[PDB]
Amino acid sequence: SALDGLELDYVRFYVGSLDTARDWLVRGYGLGERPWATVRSTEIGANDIRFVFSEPLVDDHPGTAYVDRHGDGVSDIALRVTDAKAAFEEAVARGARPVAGPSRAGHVVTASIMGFGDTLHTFVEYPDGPPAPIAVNAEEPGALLEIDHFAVCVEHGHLDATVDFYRDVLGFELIFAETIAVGSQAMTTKVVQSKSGSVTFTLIEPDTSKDPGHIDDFLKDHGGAGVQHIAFTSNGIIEAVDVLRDRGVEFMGTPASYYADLLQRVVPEQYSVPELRTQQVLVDEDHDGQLYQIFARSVHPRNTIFLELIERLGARGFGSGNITALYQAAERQRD
Ligand SMILES: [Cl-]
Ligand SMILES: [Cl-]
Ligand SMILES: [Fe+3]
Repeated sequence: SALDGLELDYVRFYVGSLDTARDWLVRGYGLGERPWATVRSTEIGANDIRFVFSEPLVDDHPGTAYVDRHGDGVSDIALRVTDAKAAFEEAVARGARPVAGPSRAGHVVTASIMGFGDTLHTFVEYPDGPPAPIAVNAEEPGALLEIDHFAVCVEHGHLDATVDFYRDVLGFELIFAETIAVGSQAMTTKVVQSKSGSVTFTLIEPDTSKDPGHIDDFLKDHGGAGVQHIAFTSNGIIEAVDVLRDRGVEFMGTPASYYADLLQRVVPEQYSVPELRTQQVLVDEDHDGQLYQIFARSVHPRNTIFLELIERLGARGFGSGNITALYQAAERQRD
């Protein structure tokens, strides 16, 4: 019940240097910045996007154990609740494994449980509402408005246990389920979403009966399950990719063949094929509308986590055509 209304809050990274995040998102993507003797932290984001980047200042800190194992990565996906203690006690009664019991600081009551791999979920309760946006330009074309979802690579044979956790413990709903096969490789994608609709996790499981792919590379190079990419809803995906490209952001490629045969599959209503081809944006549709997605290259030293831009017209979930296309694009840039 305290869990029923949970909303996506901040995404905490552990990083070796706060300036790697600054150079990446602030200087590259144009996000704003808003900055315990064991951790140095800064906040980066805009509108509804809120990242906390923390670099440990001592070896005896969880962030040092993280960066050693994974490098820079997502270590905690915080969930805003109206009551952090009540949400904690309910989730633990449901099976959740506690990481930190409820404690109050100044403007937050927090309680952390474990999530996929070694990534935490902190329940966070604010006294007067969530912090204000770091920067605001929601009405600007190409603006990055919110985090639409997260992609999570899981070890083979751990997908259904991950799904059961978020559904049984956290009450998420299953909104997508398909096994994707491309060439001699295959995967299983199951997307779970909070009843509030703001917390969406696409769970990806490699198919070990096939040949290995970039899913298998991530799991091996990251060091287990973790966030593969983070998707930013964009106030117009053609303009968001255009501006980012002018700032030095490199995106994954999609051959011209994709756009030559596109109108026999879908007729994009918002954009033209030349626009889509130029920016390398992928389009799909379902019963309610169309969906546009694109992946940015990973700038991570291990080539693991990367970023996605998405714009929804009527499409409220995920399409199998974009999922298949987005796999190929990621498979072409790394494995
Ligand atoms: Cl709250
Ligand atoms: Cl990256
Ligand atoms: Fe995605």
